[PDB]
Amino acid sequence: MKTPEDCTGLADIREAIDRIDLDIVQALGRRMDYVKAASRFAASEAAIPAPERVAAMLPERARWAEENGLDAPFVEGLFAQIIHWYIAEQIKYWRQTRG
Amino acid sequence: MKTPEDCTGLADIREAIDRIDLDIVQALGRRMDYVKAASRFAASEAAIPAPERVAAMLPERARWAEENGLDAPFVEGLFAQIIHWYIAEQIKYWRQTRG
Ligand SMILES: O=C(O)c1ccccc1O
Ligand SMILES: O=C(O)c1ccccc1O
Repeated sequence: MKTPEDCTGLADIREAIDRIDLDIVQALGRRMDYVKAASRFAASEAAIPAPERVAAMLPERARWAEENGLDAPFVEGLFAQIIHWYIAEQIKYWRQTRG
Repeated sequence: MKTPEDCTGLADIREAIDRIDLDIVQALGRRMDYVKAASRFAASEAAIPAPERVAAMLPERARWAEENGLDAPFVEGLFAQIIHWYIAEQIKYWRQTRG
């Protein structure tokens, strides 16, 4: 596993990107564990989507993007897609655990 | 950060989720370092998009999604977007520096 500067061709590059992508999938895997646990602190299925939390989360992620060398809008939009899939998945977990 | 099981409320849940989302953002920042470095292994900009690489990457991330208990099409849908963002970022960096 080589740093960007030590990479001598695309195989080296793609070895590190595959690893990074797997970390992202693994992190998303762990995120679902916390999103499912979040369902226990929801009094109803309507209490889950929590729009104020989403709206405040998103500019928070956009800033982190900038602090990491990335244009914000795309990263904000990416997290918008992530958060909504997890919301729907939480409702699905709430429905099967609470009816 | 507590374990999913030890979280008392939404405050503990959100602490963990913020940490994982930041982990993802940082992973994306490092991924950019590698994508930018990859421009020096392309003779022309035409070589950059490399559709053959995209086609192989996709089902591999789908497979990883399943191995981590996530919807394959969803995660596969996220990467299709990520990858095309970085291709477009790569080309810009390429023109900028002329690799
Ligand atoms: O997954 C999230 O971050 C989330 C945010 C707000 C409401 C429900 C959720 O699952
Ligand atoms: O970012 C990627 O994974 C990528 C993949 C194929 C071609 C160019 C790229 O930037």
